[PDB]
Order: sequence, then structure tokens, then C-alpha cells
Amino acid sequence: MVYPQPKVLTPSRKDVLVVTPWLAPIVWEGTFNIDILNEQFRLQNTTIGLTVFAIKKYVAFLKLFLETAEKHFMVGHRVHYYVFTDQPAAVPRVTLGTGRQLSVLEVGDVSMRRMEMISDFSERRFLSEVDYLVSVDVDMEFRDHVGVEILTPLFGTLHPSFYGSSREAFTYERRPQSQAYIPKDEGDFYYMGAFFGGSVQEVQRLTRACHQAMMVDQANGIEAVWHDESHLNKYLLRHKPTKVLSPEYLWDQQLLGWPAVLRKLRFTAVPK
Amino acid sequence: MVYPQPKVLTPSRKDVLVVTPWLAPIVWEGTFNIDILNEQFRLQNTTIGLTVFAIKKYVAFLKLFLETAEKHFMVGHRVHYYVFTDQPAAVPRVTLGTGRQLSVLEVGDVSMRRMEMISDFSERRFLSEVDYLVSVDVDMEFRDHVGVEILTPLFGTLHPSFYGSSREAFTYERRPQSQAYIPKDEGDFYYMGAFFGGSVQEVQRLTRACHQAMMVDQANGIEAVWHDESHLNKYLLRHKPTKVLSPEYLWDQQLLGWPAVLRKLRFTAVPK
Ligand SMILES: O=c1ccn([C@@H]2O[C@H](COP(=O)(O)OP(=O)(O)O)[C@@H](O)[C@H]2O)c(=O)[nH]1
Ligand SMILES: O=c1ccn([C@@H]2O[C@H](COP(=O)(O)OP(=O)(O)O)[C@@H](O)[C@H]2O)c(=O)[nH]1
Repeated sequence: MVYPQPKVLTPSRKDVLVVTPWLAPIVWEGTFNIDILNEQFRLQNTTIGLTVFAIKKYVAFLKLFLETAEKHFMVGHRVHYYVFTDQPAAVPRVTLGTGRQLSVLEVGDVSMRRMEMISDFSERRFLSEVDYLVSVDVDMEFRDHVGVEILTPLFGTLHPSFYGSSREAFTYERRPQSQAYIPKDEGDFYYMGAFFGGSVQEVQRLTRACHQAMMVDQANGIEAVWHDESHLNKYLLRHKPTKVLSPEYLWDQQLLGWPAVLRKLRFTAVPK
Repeated sequence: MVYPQPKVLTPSRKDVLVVTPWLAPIVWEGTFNIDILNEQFRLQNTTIGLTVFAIKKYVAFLKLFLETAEKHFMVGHRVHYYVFTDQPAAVPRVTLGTGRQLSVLEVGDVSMRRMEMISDFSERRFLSEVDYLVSVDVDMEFRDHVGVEILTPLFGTLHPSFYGSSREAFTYERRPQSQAYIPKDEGDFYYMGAFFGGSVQEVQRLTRACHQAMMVDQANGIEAVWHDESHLNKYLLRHKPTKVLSPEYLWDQQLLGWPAVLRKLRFTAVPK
């Protein structure tokens, strides 16, 4: 299946880090050939589950989120959307391509809901067919390809406000009394809670660990500074991800524009 | 466990490709922090088996190969050397560091011996404790660190004579009648038969496939142009490796000097 030969003596990128110091790829445009990856993943009949929460007024974001996911997310691969909502009847009936299904799961501090709910759900036997789970915010739209290049045992996503920051500027939980605590001299990246995922087993492990950490902090009267993102960051510090997604995958154009290191804006915040 | 923070806006290398188009790291100096990797691998009590053939006059290369492996190969990790030889009594008694053991396996066209022998051996139950297998040439010496940065499910090594070559210059098997055949318009890299490895299961699969391909070619009266390296290259074309080692890991300084893209010469050919 012919494609350009890789060029050993030409860097993929001269302006960004494309592999972490523990040899996990950092996924930017120009670092992958999607035709090779699509083949690898279709040979395994890869099924991707996508979880999204749309609780209270956030059910209004589902229409664009699902319409644009159908244009850009994992097209050609098997996809199952799992929409967690307090308003199942408000979920828009969006037309889906072949091989793609959607289920609505009704949901009943609430800071723990996402990690609690994904943890319980990720352990269910009806996921036997799903290979990877991906968890994203709903108040977002896809604008360009998000595909199997992201898939791996465990991935997080560089927060778009902090990718250029030094670690002491990262808003990690800094109180030693919290289970999310990270010392000022530690930290590889600051990951955003709005896009993470991995194999079902790695997502079971991450969401369990985060939910259990959050319950310990609650018992102790402490709420981490950025809630489940704080616990995501302590988790991925100690269990390093096998791919890191660049901020192409989680961007806010109104806040941050279209800077030179972004060749594509793939999944972006919806305003107000 | 503190180490420098990764720099998102600084490339690891500006002179070489450090990730393949299917997102496998290509391992060069400055792309890994061995302290992070050593920790990950020691947490799993990683045991590395190293196979080497020393048949006929090549038993003379074992002394330096094992003395320098003790200085540079996987130091701190569990290592078991498996020396395949027709002269077990000629194997030098080299003093080994703690956690490192050596076994001698006596061996009885012969072009098939390496893939046949590693295939049979890799399936034995006494490997239950070994996590990865690495297969190298004996007429070589280690000069610098070769460590757990190479470990992964499946890896090959860029041939030091061809890393700068275009694919039509690669000495793949080009006859359609051989099981090793690769079309002129296909090929990612040219891997050398002198350093490859992976998990035990991936090495079982690669050496079986290569041995079975070689037996088909023998039945058909054809010998691939570069023998088991030709079949290694067809295998890794179709089953792409999860890391690629740069030519730091397989070099010939007498032939090729110390060019600018090599920051370290880690495992090099012994002359004449
Ligand atoms: O270091 C690189 C360079 C390119 N590519 C990808 O391989 C394909 C072809 O790359 P090329 O630069 O040759 O693009 P072309 O000029 O043929 O359009 C595209 O999907 C690139 O993003 C890659 O994965 N790593
Ligand atoms: O893109 C990079 C840059 C550095 N490192 C490694 O991380 C460690 C520290 O890197 P640094 O450049 O900060 O070296 P220092 O100047 O502190 O000696 C060394 O093992 C480097 O090879 C890496 O894995 N990827």
C-alpha cells in the first residue's frame, strides 16, 4: 500500500517536541501518515467508544458536537457514542454514518461525577467489543481530523493555556494534604481534563484511581484546586501516558488565536 | 524523582527523524531520559534475554562482546545471555555483575540457522521469566550505553550503510518468486539483521515467520539476496516495529567514521 518513504535525515518538526523523554509520541500534524495508521487499526476492527457529559444547560452543545464528530472523528472506524445526561429526551437525533452508534445513559461532590461515572461504566460487560475509550468535553466542536493517531494504551492532552509554561507555573494541586499534590520541582506537562483516553483497561484504571483519590480528599475536607483535572495530572505524572496529544486536539481559538506552531485546529472550544 | 522538565517548544533533534510516520519512536541520543525509563522498567522487574551466535571461528569474538556487554548493556536490569555455539567449551568465563547469568546452548541451509534456532528456543518454557529478547551479532563490541530505551514489543535497527538511502537503493529481495520480495515502490527503512528484538511473543512470531518463509523459498530453489536479513525486512515491512533503533546501535567506525548525526557510537563492528 504505497506512500512516501520516511526521510531519516529530515526532522518531522523543527519547532516542537514530537517525543517525550520516556519515548511517547507527542501527536502533531506532520508526525503521522494516517493512511498507514488507518490500515493498522482497521486490520484489528478497532472500535472506539466516545464518552461525553451533557448535564443541565450543556445539552444545548450536543447538536454541533455530534454533527461535527460525524465529519471528523474516527471516520471509517467503528464508533459508539455514550452520552451521559440528566435529560435523555433532549439529546438531538443526529444522523450517523455506517458503523457508528449512539447510546444515552441517564445520570442522577458533583465534582466527582465524571470520574465516578466513567469508572462504573468502563467496567460494564456491554463494553466487551469496545477497544478504546475517549473522554471529551461537550462544549466543543470538531473542525478537522481526529483519528486513530491518538489511540494507544493511555493518552492525555496538553492544556492549550500551559504548553509553553514552565512547571512552577502549572496549576497543579500544591497542598500536601490533597491526594492530587505535586511538588513544585516535579511535573512533565499540564494535561487538560477535557480530552483523555486509552484502552478500556487503562481508562478503567485511571478513572478508578482518580475517583478513589477524590473520595479520600472529600473524607479529609479538601477539594483539589482544579477538581478532577488536578487528579488527572497526578495520575499521569505517576503513570506516564504512551502518547501525548498536542494542543491541536484541544484548542480555544477565541482565547488564543491560531499561533504558528498549530498547523491544524482539530477540536476547539465553543464560545460563551 | 526529579529530572529536567520536557520543553514542548524545543525539538529533540533538528537533524534527524525521531518518530516514524506510524508513531514509533526512532531512538537517538537526546530523545530519551534514561532515568525515567530505568524507573519504569525496574518497577516491572524487567528481564532481558540476549541471544548471540558464535559458531566456528566466531567464538573468538565472545570475550570482548561479553566484557563490553557487562559495561554497557542493560546495567542495573536483569540480563540472561544465551550463547549458541558449536564449541561450548571455548566460551570464555567472563565475570558477570549481579542479576546477570549466562547459558551456553550447543548448536549442530545454515543460512536458516539463526531464525530456526531462535524460533525453537523462544518457545521454551524456561523463558517464562524473560520479558524481552534481543538478538545481536557477536563480532561487535559495546562502547556506550545500550539500555531499556530500546525495549518495546517489536524493534529493528537501521542498517548503518543505508539510513540515508532512498528505498530503490535498498538491497531488498526483488524477485517475486521469493517470500522476501518487496516491490521497488515499497519499504520504509532497511533494517540490519544484526540487531533486532522485542517481547518474547513478538520475537517468537518474527523468527517463526522468517524461518517458515525461508523454508518455502528453499523448497522453491531460491535463496533471498541477503538471506535472513531479506526476510527480516519483509517481516518488518508488513508488521511495523514499535521502536526503530538509529544506527548509534549498529555502527562500523572503520567503514563509516563518526558522522555528524551520530552523537554516540554504542555498539560497533569489530574489524577483519
Ligand atoms: O516526518 C514526517 C513527514 C511526513 N509525514 C506524513 O507522511 C505523509 C506524506 O508526507 P510528505 O511530507 O511526503 O507529504 P507530500 O509532499 O507527499 O504531500 C503525510 O501524511 C505527512 O504528514 C510523517 O508522518 N512524518
Ligand atoms: O528533547 C529532549 C531533550 C532532552 N532529553 C533528555 O533529558 C535529559 C536532560 O535533558 P537536558 O537537555 O535538560 O540536559 P541537561 O542540560 O540538564 O544536562 C537528558 O537525558 C536528555 O537526553 C530528552 O529525552 N528529550
